[PDB]
Amino acid sequence: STGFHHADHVNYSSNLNKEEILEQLLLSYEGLSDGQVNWVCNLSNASSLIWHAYKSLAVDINWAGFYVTQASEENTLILGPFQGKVACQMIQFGKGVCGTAASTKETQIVPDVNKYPGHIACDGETKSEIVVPIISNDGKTLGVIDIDCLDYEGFDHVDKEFLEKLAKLINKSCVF
Amino acid sequence: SSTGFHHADHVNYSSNLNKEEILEQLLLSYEGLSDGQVNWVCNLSNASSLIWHAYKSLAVDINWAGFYVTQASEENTLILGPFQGKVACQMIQFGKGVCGTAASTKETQIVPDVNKYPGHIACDGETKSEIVVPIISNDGKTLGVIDIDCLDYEGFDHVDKEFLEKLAKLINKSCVF
Ligand SMILES: [Br-]
Ligand SMILES: [Br-]
Ligand SMILES: [Br-]
Ligand SMILES: [Br-]
Ligand SMILES: [Br-]
Ligand SMILES: [Br-]
Ligand SMILES: [Br-]
Ligand SMILES: [Br-]
Ligand SMILES: [Br-]
Repeated sequence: STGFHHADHVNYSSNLNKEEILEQLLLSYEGLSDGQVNWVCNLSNASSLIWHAYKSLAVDINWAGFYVTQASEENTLILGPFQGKVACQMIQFGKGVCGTAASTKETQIVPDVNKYPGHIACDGETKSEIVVPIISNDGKTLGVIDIDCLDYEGFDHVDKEFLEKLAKLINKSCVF
Repeated sequence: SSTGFHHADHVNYSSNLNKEEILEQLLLSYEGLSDGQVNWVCNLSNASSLIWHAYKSLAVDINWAGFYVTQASEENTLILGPFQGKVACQMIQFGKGVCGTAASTKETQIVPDVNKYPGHIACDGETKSEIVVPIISNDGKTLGVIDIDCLDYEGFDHVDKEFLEKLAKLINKSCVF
């Protein structure tokens, strides 16, 4: 018996710094997703990792989750696992921060969503947001990683760098 | 013409509402949130958030609220689905643990002390009590389970079972697994 439980992956002392917490998160995601390619499973645990990591970082986040490119027709993002309050069910590519990340295949960092044309708010209290797209081997958008913050300008290049790595791990470990 | 509401508002209500009001409001929110699509991931993800916040406001110290769904490839195995809480076990075999037994017996399991539960599979070592409600198909088979963990012993009772079994039926009719 290791003495550990799955839940233990989300322990981060206030004494750890940001680089460490995020490094541990990637490693935990790797350990937890090694066993199955089931994307719901891996993304669900992934959302918890992200949520808890950010709560430990003292970034006041209110949502941490994923939308996945709908299996049906013309690219639409459909709500996937998340930690946080009830969210919008579907987003068309090109619409809002998530839809913009999906059409551009690029990371979006929004310092104030009320000054962002076309913003699609799922939580009225969200002030800033970061969206990182999950790209497949053939370079198509598979879904996005989306984090909201209750304060303006909550995210920067460090979050983008970490999230982009996590998106790579996700594509290599999940089957959509 | 903005309604002035946001999706998140389904989980924004006073904790001064009594339990029957809160649970009845949850069933109504799930219905309105799931009307537009049969996608089960979307529907169970918002569901997990509804359940989590309802119990937080009822002042039950829960640590997990979520779902497991029967693996398509194998109808005797549960695969981790959407949830609110800490990282959890990825797969559970029918007949094993509280979740696996709710699935094999097709009966709600209300557990006051998880460590007195033979074969308990702890995803969170701090879980002390738990309730698992199986989601049943028209065909009468287990589609998955609704799973809630609590940090204190004796956190659940049959009113929870009654409302969660209604929710499970709404999930079956609203989702395509
Ligand atoms: Br849209
Ligand atoms: Br504007
Ligand atoms: Br694409
Ligand atoms: Br990759
Ligand atoms: Br209210
Ligand atoms: Br009651
Ligand atoms: Br098992
Ligand atoms: Br009681
Ligand atoms: Br009902």
